[PDB]
Amino acid sequence: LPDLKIEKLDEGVYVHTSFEEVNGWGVVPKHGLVVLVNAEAYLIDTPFTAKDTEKLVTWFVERGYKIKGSISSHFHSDSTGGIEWLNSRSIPTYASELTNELLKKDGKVQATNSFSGVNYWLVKNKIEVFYPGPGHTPDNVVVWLPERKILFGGCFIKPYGLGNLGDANIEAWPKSAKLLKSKYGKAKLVVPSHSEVGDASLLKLTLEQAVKGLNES
Ligand SMILES: O=C(O)c1cccc(N2CCC(O)CC2)c1C(=O)O
Ligand SMILES: [Zn+2]
Ligand SMILES: [Zn+2]
Repeated sequence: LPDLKIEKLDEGVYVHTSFEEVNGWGVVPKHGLVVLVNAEAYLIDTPFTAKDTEKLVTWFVERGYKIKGSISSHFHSDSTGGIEWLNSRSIPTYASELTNELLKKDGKVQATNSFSGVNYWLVKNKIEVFYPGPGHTPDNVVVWLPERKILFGGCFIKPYGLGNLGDANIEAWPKSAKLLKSKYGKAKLVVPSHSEVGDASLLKLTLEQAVKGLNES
């Protein structure tokens, strides 16, 4: 397995990339973010595992940053894998109410703090959370960074294929993807979980793939 990767994407914004072999998928890359505010750091999705979450946190703490919190974009373990270890270290963990419920049903440890509704501020005017409706999973949310115009789409952004449909709502995904295109068309950078960073076009491509996936069912 390739090592945890951490790259500067923009000023105060980093992409972390972790890797896990998944049956019927091979080695799966997973992108998340670290967002820097003053001398504080926010995890946008945890890596797959506690070890890599520890590795990631250590890298930033070692640079003089405090980890103020982590937000998980959906319940799957490529977003939540690290919640246990963070909780154990009293670092505040965030996820939607839906996400927390699905983690519970799945017999997984939940995030300490939750939220619900359409729009949520994790940090006022710096880190916004938006729930477009079901798609890749019932609970998938996106994270918007206003200053830099960066959107983390998580596993909802699927420009070339929908990927793992095990917990997908193919019926709702096109509608959800339309609402996401309307609101965030002004994004400079769009960060998918499982493919590379693109511009606002990735929103359109996601919509087409959702529509195409529905037609096929
Ligand atoms: O979103 C995907 O397309 C995807 C691809 C490969 C592995 C995945 N998961 C990794 C985490 C594991 O808990 C379930 C599958 C996913 C996903 O559904 O997020
Ligand atoms: Zn997923
Ligand atoms: Zn995923």
